[PDB]
Amino acid sequence: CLQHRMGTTTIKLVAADGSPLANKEVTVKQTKHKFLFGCAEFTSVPYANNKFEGKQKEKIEERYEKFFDLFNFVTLPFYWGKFEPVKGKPDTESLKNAAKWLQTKGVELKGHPLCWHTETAPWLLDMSNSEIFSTQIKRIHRDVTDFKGLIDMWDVINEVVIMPIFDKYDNGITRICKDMGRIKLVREVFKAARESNPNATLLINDFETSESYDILIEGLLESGVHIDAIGIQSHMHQGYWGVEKTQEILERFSRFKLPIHFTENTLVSGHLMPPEIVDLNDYQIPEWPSTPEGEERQAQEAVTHYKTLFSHPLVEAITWWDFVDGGWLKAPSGFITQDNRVKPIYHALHDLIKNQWWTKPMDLISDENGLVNVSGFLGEYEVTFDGKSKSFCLDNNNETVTISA
Amino acid sequence: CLQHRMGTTTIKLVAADGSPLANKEVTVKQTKHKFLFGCAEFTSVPYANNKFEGKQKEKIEERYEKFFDLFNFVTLPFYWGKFEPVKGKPDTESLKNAAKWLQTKGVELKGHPLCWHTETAPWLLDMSNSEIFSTQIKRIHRDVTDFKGLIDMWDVINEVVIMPIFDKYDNGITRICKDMGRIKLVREVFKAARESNPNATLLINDFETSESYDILIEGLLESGVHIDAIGIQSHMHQGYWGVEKTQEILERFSRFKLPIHFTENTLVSGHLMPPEIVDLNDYQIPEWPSTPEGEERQAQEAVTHYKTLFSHPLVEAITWWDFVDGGWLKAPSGFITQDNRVKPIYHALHDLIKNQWWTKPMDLISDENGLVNVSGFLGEYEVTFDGKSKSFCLDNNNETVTISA
Repeated sequence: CLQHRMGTTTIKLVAADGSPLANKEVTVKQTKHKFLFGCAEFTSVPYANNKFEGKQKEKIEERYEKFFDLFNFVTLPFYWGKFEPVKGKPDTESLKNAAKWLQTKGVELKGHPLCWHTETAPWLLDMSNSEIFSTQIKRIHRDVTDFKGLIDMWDVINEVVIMPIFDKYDNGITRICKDMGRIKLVREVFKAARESNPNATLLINDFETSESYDILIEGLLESGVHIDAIGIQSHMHQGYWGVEKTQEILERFSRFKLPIHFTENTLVSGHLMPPEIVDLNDYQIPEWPSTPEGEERQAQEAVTHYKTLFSHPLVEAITWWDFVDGGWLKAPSGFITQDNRVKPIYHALHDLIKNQWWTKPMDLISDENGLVNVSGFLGEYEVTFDGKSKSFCLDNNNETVTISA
Repeated sequence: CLQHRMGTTTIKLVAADGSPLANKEVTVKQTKHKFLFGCAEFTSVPYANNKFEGKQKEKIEERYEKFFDLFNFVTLPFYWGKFEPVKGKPDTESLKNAAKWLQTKGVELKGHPLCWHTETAPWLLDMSNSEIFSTQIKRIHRDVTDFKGLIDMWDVINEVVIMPIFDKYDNGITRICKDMGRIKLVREVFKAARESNPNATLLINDFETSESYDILIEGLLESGVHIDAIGIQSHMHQGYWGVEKTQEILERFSRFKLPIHFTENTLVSGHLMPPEIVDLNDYQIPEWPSTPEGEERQAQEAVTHYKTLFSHPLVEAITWWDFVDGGWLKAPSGFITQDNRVKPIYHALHDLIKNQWWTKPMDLISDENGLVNVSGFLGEYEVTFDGKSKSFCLDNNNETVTISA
């Protein structure tokens, strides 16, 4: 029942002259998941730009050791307000340094978000709608082009269902979305991003899980917009959804036969957030501590959540939002506390991802033609023999990979 | 403030040879509204097919006198389950007789609904989705063609937001809508209806007033579907919306610059329906009496509702659902009781529509060229002189109408 997450490849071992390494004993092991187990990680920016020193840096590096032993995917911040507070002077270099550092850790990268009404550029409010739109399109061209080859996945536009009717504060993006409409805006931002990076994975993202989001997506697809993956947020501060609700959402959004990314996951290990709060940002409390029984609940619920999503074929990524407690809403939504205590949820998900869902080392022998069949979870593998180690991909297409001296 | 509801025309009075009737004293009066003040009227079917006799018929005719003194628009029933309970044997003649009778009363007609998951054809459940769709399209061709020239306005498809996720019972329309999607289905039913009647007014209708309906409409329009009017239901058994909520809905649906029809209006003159009930059809209570204070509330709320809608330029029709108490849900939702007592709401809306919103007789004299300028509410008028009476339209286009012997 996790067959769709697994595969078989044949590798061929040859000498330099093409002759088979026959009856050769080898060891094969998984080194990476193809499935994207991600986490937002915004500390990478100040870290990779040498903003920390001494024991604060050691404490942060301690957390990175745990982080990279679990995740293979990272969401990076591109909020226009933060990325370009001064018009014409983007923070390109800072995030290049962050992406290049993360790239040496061998994690996939996504940038988030290119277009959003929250934390957008404040100076937009001085421009006409015509100019705002023109500038948003140029922002996309610029940033997608500059990070091509380095960040090739994007949340292009975010929370489009509420975007035009957002009333918490005036912003440029609500203005243009109200002016030209959700569908025209989405079409143009996707067009612009594709123009700048033919190989980019382009997401639309939203927290809205009711029929307004699936109707929007149906309208976009029928109007010629090409979406590479549907992003669904999963901030469950007010209580875990449960399996049944999760599966109703998965089935309904699966009708499009597009990859589904669970883009932003939260379960808290303290008291739940009151259920009547609509916009989560309105819940501003001074302190929100983690509790022991809350940590047990968080761990159990997180396992059930990850299992439910991994079990669904069209799901292709699960991204946790806050790795450390006291992030967004100062919530205990992390796997690690601020004083670097590893919470039960880390042990639970580490066991799930790096043990239960991990193919164990295999001792194999090549046949007369130097062929070795490998079965396991889709991802990256190594074959070892003669003290040499060689990487290969284990994917769906049963094409034989040749490996030489 | 109701300028958009009014206009000016010049009429030219000429003898049979084209020579002007100069300095001719005439009387002009309004005979009809252009604005569609409608009411569903399903009794027309048994009435016009001679199903009533004696004093039941007299009692019904008594109500029709009041009905036609108020309304200029009628919604007729085309529920597929009722219209064609036996496959291949539609109830065409019955509704032809009803429409022809109503036509002699000079009221505009709309048929409702051509495609809907509720009270559809039960025998669809024996067919494949392919056949269901094929048959629904043929139903539309047939009925739109047969009633061309007689019924030229249609609720083509109804409650599309819930249609694919409707789970109260299995039906053929939910099946095909889930299969091919809301947008493809709507496109095809509108295409088919337009093919059968180029001059037809084609509505989509829904009770859903949240952003899921306006997002659906935006998707339809962007996918090339041409909608003549947006239908919004307004069944307020659980309490009048209020002006503020009504106006938020009007503004939001006005962005499409299409006519808006308020297709099904209900306010009750007894106790309100409990607010937590989602599906109104579930509220099946043995008795639901009208009260005096409830009738005062009903009248005042109905005036406020009609005023709010009439004041909004893009609104072009308001249709009450039940003219007589004890109709749908046996609710006191009518203007008249079952023992033919005229309720306050009738007197309130009659005064509003046929007095406050009615241009009073004008005594005018034509100039040397036989020209008479007429101002008033858009609609049909008569000019009278020499004991002769002549109809003309008062509309937006500044066109002089000539009137001869």
